[PDB]
Amino acid sequence: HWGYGKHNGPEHWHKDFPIAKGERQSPVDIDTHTAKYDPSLKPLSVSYDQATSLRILNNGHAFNVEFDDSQDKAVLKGGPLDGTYRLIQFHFHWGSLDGQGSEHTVDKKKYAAELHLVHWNTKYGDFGKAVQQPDGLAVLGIFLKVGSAKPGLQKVVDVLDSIKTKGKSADFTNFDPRGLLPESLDYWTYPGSLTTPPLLECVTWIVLKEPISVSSEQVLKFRKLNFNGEGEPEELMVDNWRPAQPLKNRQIKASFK
Repeated sequence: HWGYGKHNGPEHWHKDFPIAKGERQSPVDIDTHTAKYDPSLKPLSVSYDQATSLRILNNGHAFNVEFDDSQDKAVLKGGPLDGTYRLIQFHFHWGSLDGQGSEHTVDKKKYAAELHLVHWNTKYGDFGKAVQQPDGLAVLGIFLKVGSAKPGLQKVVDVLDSIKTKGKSADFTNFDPRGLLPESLDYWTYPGSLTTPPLLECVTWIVLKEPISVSSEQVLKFRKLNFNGEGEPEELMVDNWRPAQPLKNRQIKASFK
């Protein structure tokens, strides 16, 4: 099945998922000089005060922090969006070394990691229905650089030892995703896709300009995770990023001058 190796990685995905060669694939390189300021874009509204995290999962690709999405508890609105989008999960993509790891790039710069907060449009009732719509999902993307520790990340880091291998989960209640956001909510936005199979072209991307800082020790803990299951040959969970895809007939818009 798909993964990140030489034999199953991103250049192979098109054989099982032909939309991989589609018109609105993600990630992309954000050319800061050609993204245009759009004064019609609104500030983003991130309302995570009542978010209810439940569990963390090693799915064999990354780890997912899952939320209770059975009410409007953690919602994204505004920005480029029409209506209300509910938080369902977050996850990261990261590198083997600090010079790579992000999916989006900024003027070809790769960050050490990238966080995706995934939200689905409430007008479609559930996530599985939402991913079938061109405006079904809104993903908030946040870059990670290595420097000072991010205190709000440490609870995640702490728990990773308990989910080392594919298929392991653990209770992860009471985690506050607000502690993962940068100070500014300035963003770029464009229409794209999920960055893992099935690669569905259902996402409004909102990529924050300001990276968060995490420490080398935090990132190093991500790189101790395993893509394999218990008792199988160890293959470190690193380099679980899809490279930038062709922009095609798309515009990237900036919320800021």
